[PDB]
Amino acid sequence: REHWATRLGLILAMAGYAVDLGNFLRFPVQAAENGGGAFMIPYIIAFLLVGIPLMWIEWAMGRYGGAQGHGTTPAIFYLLWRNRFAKILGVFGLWIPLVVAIYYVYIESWTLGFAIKFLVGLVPEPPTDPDSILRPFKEFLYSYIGVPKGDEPILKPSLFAYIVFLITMFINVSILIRGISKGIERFAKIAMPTLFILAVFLVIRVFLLETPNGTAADGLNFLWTPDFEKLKDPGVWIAAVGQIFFSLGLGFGAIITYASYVRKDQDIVLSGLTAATLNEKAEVILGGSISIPAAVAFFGVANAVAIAKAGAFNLGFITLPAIFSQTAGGTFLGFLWFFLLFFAGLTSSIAGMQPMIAFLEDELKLSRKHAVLWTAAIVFFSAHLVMFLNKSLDEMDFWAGTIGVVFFGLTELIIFFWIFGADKAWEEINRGGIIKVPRIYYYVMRYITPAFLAVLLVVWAREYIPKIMEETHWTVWITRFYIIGLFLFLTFLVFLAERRRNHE
Ligand SMILES: CCCCCCCCO[C@@H]1O[C@H](CO)[C@@H](O)[C@H](O)[C@H]1O
Ligand SMILES: CCCCCCCCO[C@@H]1O[C@H](CO)[C@@H](O)[C@H](O)[C@H]1O
Ligand SMILES: O[C@]1(c2ccc(Cl)cc2)c2ccccc2C2=NCCN21
Ligand code: NA
Ligand code: NA
Repeated sequence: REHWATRLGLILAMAGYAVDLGNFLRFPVQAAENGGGAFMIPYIIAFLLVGIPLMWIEWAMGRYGGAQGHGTTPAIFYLLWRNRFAKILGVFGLWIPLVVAIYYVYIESWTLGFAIKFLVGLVPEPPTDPDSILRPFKEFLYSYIGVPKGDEPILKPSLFAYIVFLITMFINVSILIRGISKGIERFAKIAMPTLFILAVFLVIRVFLLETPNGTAADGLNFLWTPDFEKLKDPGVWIAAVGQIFFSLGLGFGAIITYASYVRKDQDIVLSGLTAATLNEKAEVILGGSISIPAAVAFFGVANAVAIAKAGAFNLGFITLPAIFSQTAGGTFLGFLWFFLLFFAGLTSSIAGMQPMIAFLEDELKLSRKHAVLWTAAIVFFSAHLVMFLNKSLDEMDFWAGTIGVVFFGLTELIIFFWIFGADKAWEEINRGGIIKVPRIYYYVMRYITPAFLAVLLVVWAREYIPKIMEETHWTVWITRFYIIGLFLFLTFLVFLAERRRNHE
């Protein structure tokens, strides 16, 4: 079995997985909308009661499975729980990262695409008033994706958008086809420092921004001034547990697969703790210091609330580019911003395709070359649904990327800590540990952690599921049809895997 070469590479690959577009866009907007500095109260709590416990569990499950030659959840769930229904539930840990990969690599390609257009100067140059600057960039983005100009839910990506998508797939395959240590690990050691340098340079330049409408301090102010009155709102605590769960990328099946390349007795308690921390530092220090302070510096604290309400996507793909076109050296600034996001995306997409590659390798005994190429093929082909059908992206992100991961997160806890056995699980987590998990966490993992996840799931099921089902366009059935098929197809592969094993 392949293994991580160095402890540092392992930590950087894992941190690379967690640190994504969300760190620099989603988190700052969530924080501004949910109590500013006060949001750190339920955020740290969520990190301690949900994020850290579950992450350790996923590392343990991954390492446990890897020792027996299995890096994915159909095989691993079966090992923790010998039942046919365990295998079926395990398919989700293969299906979720696959579906997310199907739209996420495309989004990732947008940033590479924007980075190049900025570098070579193929971007709008307004002219005045805020809308006079924002609109040409709104239009730039819309022409790239091919946002529908009519009533048809049809997208028309530019040739440039399409070729960059091809290039992006090529880069992913390039890394993945070289394997865990010589490919993913080697790349983490380059991308993670590069990421840090870009962010630090941006944080510095943002902190020097001064306009007639405000400064970076005004931005940092608005973001971090606490609003403790929002702590009463249940949705703020849900937001925190939600934010933590998603920032760490728990429930995607990715962490388990990566951990399966950790050796049987190699530490996971400290390594895991360090990786989660890197994500957090990247999130609150760097992520919170770039996008919101820059936006508020240019548009003024008066529009801060409006900016936060406009969302993470608009901030990163419309608002900030517009600001860069109005600032000195903003052309090279825009390149750095989108290059930064691209590496943030790239370190995450490789991790998210690895479970499929691992499954093809571990269970169907494919060579790495074939496993990577076929995985790329399924992802490349399927992505045409995301590129051409409007709102397809949102549908996949809801079922797989939102509802799915929380359900799968809860499923992992129960199978490992309740079915497999809390005591067997506890020893599994601490074995080889440079540090030992604090004894209090034995109760957290068994009762508190699943309780939190259950509450989150129910609130979200009650809140969002009725809306998506009753108020959406008929074309959503196209996306549902396709991803349900993917689940059927994966089930078949799991079926073929167990049959091959019975023969040999
Ligand atoms: C943290 C960054 C997350 C990236 C969010 C990507 C969501 C963009 O998604 C797309 O945006 C287009 C522009 O409005 C819309 O026309 C499409 O309906 C939508 O699918
Ligand atoms: C059924 C699979 C067909 C997938 C078609 C993908 C290629 C079509 O591509 C289309 O044509 C233009 C150039 O070709 C580009 O502007 C865009 O990529 C796209 O709109
Ligand atoms: O960027 C992701 C991610 C997860 C899986 C893949 Cl295949 C690609 C990207 C992501 C997407 C959507 C919601 C949450 C998350 C996430 N958490 C860490 C990495 N990561
Ligand atoms: Na993150
Ligand atoms: Na990443």
